[PDB]
Amino acid sequence: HPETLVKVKDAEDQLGARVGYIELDLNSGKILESFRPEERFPLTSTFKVLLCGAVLSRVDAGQEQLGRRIHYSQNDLVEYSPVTEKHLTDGMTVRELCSAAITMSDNTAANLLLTTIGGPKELTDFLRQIGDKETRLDRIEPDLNEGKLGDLRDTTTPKAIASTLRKLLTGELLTLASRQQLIDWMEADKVAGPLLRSALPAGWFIADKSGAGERGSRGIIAALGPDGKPSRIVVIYTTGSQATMDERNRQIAEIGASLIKHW
Ligand SMILES: [Cl-]
Ligand SMILES: [Cl-]
Ligand SMILES: [Cl-]
Ligand SMILES: [Cl-]
Ligand SMILES: [Cl-]
Ligand SMILES: [Mg+2]
Ligand SMILES: [Mg+2]
Ligand SMILES: [Mg+2]
Ligand SMILES: [Mg+2]
Repeated sequence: HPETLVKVKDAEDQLGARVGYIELDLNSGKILESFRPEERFPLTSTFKVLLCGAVLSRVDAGQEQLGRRIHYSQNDLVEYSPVTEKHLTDGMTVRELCSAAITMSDNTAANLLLTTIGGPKELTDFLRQIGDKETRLDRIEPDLNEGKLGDLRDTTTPKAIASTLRKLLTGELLTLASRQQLIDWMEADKVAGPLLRSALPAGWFIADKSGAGERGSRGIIAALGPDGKPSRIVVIYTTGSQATMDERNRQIAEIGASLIKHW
């Protein structure tokens, strides 16, 4: 809706940074609204949904087991690993790692899951195979959050990842059990949801994954809608701002508020 565009613009002005935005109709994939939809932005932790989609694809193919136990060590622990730092001695199952990676944004969990699939190049190969010609993962956590000027590594476009999320959450790319598991992880309550959950009406569904990185990178991908069912995909990215984190979050939240008001 045009009013959302005005709010995207206002976010660019307040943040001193580009903002990319797309809304899709979930059933048809039709583009309902867009701003900078084909420009590149860092994925940051929004990639963790794509990662878990690749894991679940392997589960469906009999190449992985959700119950397989992954053992790791102290040196594997990187910053912002609130779940994995509690399981050095006992390990975590693949299922537990995907829950941590998505709901808690656990960085080491994502790195371990990347090992399970064979690394960033294998994620990127999966994405290419499902028809995403843009998204690329090059590095693991935390270095993928760098947000360096002029660096194409670890980027997507709003348009690409919106279509990829639609492929993962609907249709037959994943089995029903795996689709539902991915949605369950994305819907699970989290500690703080400033970007959209904070705008979402009661009784609406949201399955979301946020991201935050260096150099102003911030983003969210989501399927949301009224009446306990998703009906749209929304993707919002920004990078480059040096405004406070609170200001970044507020500006993106106001985009969400507008989307909901003018739904
Ligand atoms: Cl545009
Ligand atoms: Cl564009
Ligand atoms: Cl730089
Ligand atoms: Cl959030
Ligand atoms: Cl700050
Ligand atoms: Mg200003
Ligand atoms: Mg060990
Ligand atoms: Mg191309
Ligand atoms: Mg809740």
